[PDB]
Amino acid sequence: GAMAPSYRVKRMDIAKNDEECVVNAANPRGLPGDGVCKAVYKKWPESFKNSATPVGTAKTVMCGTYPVIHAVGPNFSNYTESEGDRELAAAYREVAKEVTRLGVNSVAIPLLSTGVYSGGKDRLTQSLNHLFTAMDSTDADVVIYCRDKEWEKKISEAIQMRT
Ligand SMILES: [Cl-]
Ligand SMILES: [Cl-]
Ligand SMILES: [Cl-]
Repeated sequence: GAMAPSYRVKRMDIAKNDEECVVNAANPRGLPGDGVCKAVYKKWPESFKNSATPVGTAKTVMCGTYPVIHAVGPNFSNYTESEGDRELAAAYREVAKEVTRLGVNSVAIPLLSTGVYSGGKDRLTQSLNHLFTAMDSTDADVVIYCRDKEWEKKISEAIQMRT
């Protein structure tokens, strides 16, 4: 476990993370994809061997000894708001199980379903709150990765408001 488990946010490419494992914002088919998924494919391509897994699940594949947790959020283009919200919660719960099983002291994590799976809506708060519900019972240091300057400020504010 971490000595004083924390949340932090950084605005940079998650493929350059300083944590003991990474969460990929994967597609269900284990394809290279776009955005976070394509950065993860370039950095850890070996982790895409048999990485396909259903929506609402996470599947870990090692790249050497470095764990890549492939977490499949719902595409809100296809899911109803109700069923998508349930699957997005479930994906983060499966991430927390994997992080616990691996015994890591730190994890790098993107906001699932906030990019091309957002169905054209701002889901910062929805996705971050499901991240917190799952990860609050874990003792890993959690480092959230984002790319937008305004999102960095809002995630930082949300972390600080609980402390
Ligand atoms: Cl960067
Ligand atoms: Cl996405
Ligand atoms: Cl972002």
